[PDB]
Amino acid sequence: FEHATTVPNVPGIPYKALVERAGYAPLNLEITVVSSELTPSTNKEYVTCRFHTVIPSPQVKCCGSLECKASSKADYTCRVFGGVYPFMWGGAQCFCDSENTQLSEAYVEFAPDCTIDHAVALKVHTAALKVGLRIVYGNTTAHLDTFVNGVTPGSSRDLKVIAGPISAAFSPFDHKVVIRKGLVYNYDFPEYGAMKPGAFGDIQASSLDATDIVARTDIRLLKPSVKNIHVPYTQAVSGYEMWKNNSGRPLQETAPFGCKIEVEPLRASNCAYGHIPISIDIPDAAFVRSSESPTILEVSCTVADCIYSADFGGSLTLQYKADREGHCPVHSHSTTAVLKEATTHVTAVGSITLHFSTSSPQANFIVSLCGKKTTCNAECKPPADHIIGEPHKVDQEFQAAVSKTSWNWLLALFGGASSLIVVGLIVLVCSSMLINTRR
Amino acid sequence: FEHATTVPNVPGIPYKALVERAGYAPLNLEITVVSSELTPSTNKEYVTCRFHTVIPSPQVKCCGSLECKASSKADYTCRVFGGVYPFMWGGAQCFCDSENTQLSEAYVEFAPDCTIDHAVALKVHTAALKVGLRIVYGNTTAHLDTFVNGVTPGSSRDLKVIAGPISAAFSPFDHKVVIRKGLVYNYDFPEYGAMKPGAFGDIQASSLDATDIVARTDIRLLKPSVKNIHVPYTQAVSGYEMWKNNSGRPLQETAPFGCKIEVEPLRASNCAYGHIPISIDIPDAAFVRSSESPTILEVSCTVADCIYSADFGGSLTLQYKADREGHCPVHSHSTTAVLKEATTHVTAVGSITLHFSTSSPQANFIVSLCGKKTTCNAECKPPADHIIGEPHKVDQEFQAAVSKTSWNWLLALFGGASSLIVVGLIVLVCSSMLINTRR
Repeated sequence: FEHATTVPNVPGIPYKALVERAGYAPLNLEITVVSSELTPSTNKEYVTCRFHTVIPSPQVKCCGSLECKASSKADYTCRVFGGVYPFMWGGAQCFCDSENTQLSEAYVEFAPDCTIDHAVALKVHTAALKVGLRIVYGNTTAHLDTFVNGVTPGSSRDLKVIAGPISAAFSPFDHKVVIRKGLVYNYDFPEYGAMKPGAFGDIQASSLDATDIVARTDIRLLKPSVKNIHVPYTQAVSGYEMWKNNSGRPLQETAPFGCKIEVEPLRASNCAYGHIPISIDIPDAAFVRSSESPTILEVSCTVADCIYSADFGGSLTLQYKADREGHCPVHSHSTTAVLKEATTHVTAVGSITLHFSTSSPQANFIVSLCGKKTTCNAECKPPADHIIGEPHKVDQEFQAAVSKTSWNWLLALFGGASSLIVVGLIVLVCSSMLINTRR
Repeated sequence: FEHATTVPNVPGIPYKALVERAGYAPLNLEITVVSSELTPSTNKEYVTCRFHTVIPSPQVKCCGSLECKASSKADYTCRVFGGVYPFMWGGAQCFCDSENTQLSEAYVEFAPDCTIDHAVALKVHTAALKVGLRIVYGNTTAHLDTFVNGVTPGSSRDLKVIAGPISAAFSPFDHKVVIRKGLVYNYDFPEYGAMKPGAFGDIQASSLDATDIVARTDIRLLKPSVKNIHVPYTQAVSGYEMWKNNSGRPLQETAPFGCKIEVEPLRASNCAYGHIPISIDIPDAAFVRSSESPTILEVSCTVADCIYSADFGGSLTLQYKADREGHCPVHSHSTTAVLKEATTHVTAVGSITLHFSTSSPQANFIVSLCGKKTTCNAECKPPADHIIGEPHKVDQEFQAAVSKTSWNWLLALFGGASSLIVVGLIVLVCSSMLINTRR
């Protein structure tokens, strides 16, 4: 027996259903999304951090002439200066003081502490949703993990479940993401090679230990002026530090739909949105024919005080006549009414107290016990409490929250105009026909 | 001095231009796409190969009953059977002829040869193009590698180039790709976990040696039926072999635009399509004032026999009168004409014979020598050969790819009708005027 439902993607909130086989007793089913993991596919564009600007020791030709040779270091910069005549401790490191060419060399690398403090740039793609699910049918329960795509099945030893696709796809991540010490930022970054001094990614590499480090930090050498040997230079501030100062709040604190952004691997956990269509192939052994479970004769519903709060703020009683002691499942067949309990011991003759939650000001919902139904009609007051730390267990339906008094008044006011226009038309027709007869 | 051009993305075919700063002599710029690789953003989803069906040794509880457990191994399959009464070599392996419960266990792993003979399933997205470009300006030639996106720059010691964005976006790879031994296939494969037995991807894993292998080979065990011990079983045929047999042609032999597909990393080299905009800031040292380069007093053009084709089949002669001996650049500003030479020696007065190629039936193209123009008009016949092993160096237009004789005939036959209609309107107006005046 294959049963298909549309379970709301709301972790921690059970969904109750009643499989109603044609020739067998109905069986209870409860569906609990224990966990969900929306994980995208990531590729490491590069890793950036506070660059260490390393300046190799300057070299001086005595009074000959040096030349700048091209290298492959990150933002390699080299310059030639004329007569310098450097001083160290005696004060003359070079003879022939004129034409005293000096070479100034500088480049950048990764700082020693970058092994931990570093930002990884990623491009995220279409994200697949995986849900951990607990299903309990009748007396037997099972745990499983499935992929929400509509093709990937889940198998638990008798149970075959097909989940998905999601009704409305959503990915909190933009096209491009940055990861720093577990903090996620949806901040666009320059592409590989497209580097900008003073901005994020002002030093890029494929790995911390990778030797193909590429840098463009806008470093320029300056002519030395003091007698003592030293190479001056100027350089733009670390754009990584600038981004860190102006990083903004991480995605953990601004991801919509209230869900935890985790790393290693990048993913979003317990993240409620839309619905999942799930089809379960219940094993035939679970069912039992209606001749075994007692079938009640007649049942009546008396609704107690009801409040359409976010919790089980309603109660009712079911008075039943039956043939034998049993364990009937109890269900609510309305979309704006849920029940705390799914099954109950049932005697031959008696009554049972039940609890329920709703969201409309009116209750007009169908309860059912060992298959057979009964309407319950009631008026519910607004909830006394303003705020609860518990999510709403149902959703108010389109124009189903209109109370009986409001319905009566609105229908009366519209029907007044409707009656007025029809009597106007019949009066007009009567006058026209009267004139035609007496014309 | 920034000069912007639209270089056609065609490897091996030079693009020639003339930069004309107002107060300085013109300079010749040859721009040659030596190499160009388009690499997409890639991420490994899983690998697959022909499963090795590993079937552990059976166990018999010799006078009792066992229970099958559960494990996380790839496609863990286990079954329990009743009395078996197995034989080894002697004639007996259990007493208790009844109640000889047996356990059959089986699963799948990667075959030892899968370390090389395996397929990798990838998901690709928008691809950035990288161009290796040789630029010759004046008397200086330089080589560069850059990303054609309009922001990523390139620099060669005085040259400063910004290329992109590509005019037309194109990637020869569909959203899902497969790689096997360097052969690239544009195949749609099952998603991670969306595993169908008997087809490609029947086994998946994130790495060859990973222990978290997921597998679904549709393995079903049978009750042993012979006296001797064994574990009968049937299994779906390896879908990897089925895809190998029905792999079709690889993407190397189907990629359009003649794009050579290479692996490690996956990319397409020498992929000619569209045009790339390039802005080059030429160093000020190359330019020279007009007073130094010999300005030519005048020029006359005489075009010899020509055929519009890909090769340099057309020829012309320039009679030049000048004042000093120099090295003028020669250019064609027409879109449908290119020159073999870009810099030619010039004397006080003389003749120079040049070669050129075009694509129009008639050459109506303007040549320029040290900035001074000449509208070369000619009449090119269709070529002799049908097929050349050399690409066309000029695009085919519509406003110019029509013979002047056909232009004249078409215009005459279309203007005859216009003349007829205007004389018709004139005679109608004359008749109206005559009947109005004479009424």
